[PDB]
Amino acid sequence: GSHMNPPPPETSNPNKPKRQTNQLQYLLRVVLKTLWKHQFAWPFQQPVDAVKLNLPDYYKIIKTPMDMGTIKKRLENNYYWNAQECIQDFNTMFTNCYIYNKPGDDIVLMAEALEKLFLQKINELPTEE
Ligand SMILES: COCc1cc(Br)ccn1
Repeated sequence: GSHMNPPPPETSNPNKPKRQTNQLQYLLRVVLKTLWKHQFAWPFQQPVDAVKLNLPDYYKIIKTPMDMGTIKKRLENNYYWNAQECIQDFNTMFTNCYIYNKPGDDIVLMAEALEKLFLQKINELPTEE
């Protein structure tokens, strides 16, 4: 896209170790699946396009961007070594929203709804087998 947006987070790297775990399978089949189809998921299904949204300071403030499109690709392409890495990506996505936006802004209410679902699902993350 635009040269004024950064490249997205890495979703491919042969030098990085990778594994399938039952927890990562749950993150794809249960967690990502549940959040992706939520009424409020759409702003989080791709990187923030700061050019299109006229947010020229976005990537001045948000230096660790993350979105569910990136996470989806990381899960489908087995990028992760463990669940913690993926959980951290979800948390980064939520916290970016809370840092950039005003409390009670629509995008924050949307993020908070997804995070509440997220937490419910992560509380049932299975024991690693
Ligand atoms: C104006 O809101 C900035 C913003 C937009 C999106 Br899409 C996600 C997070 N933060």
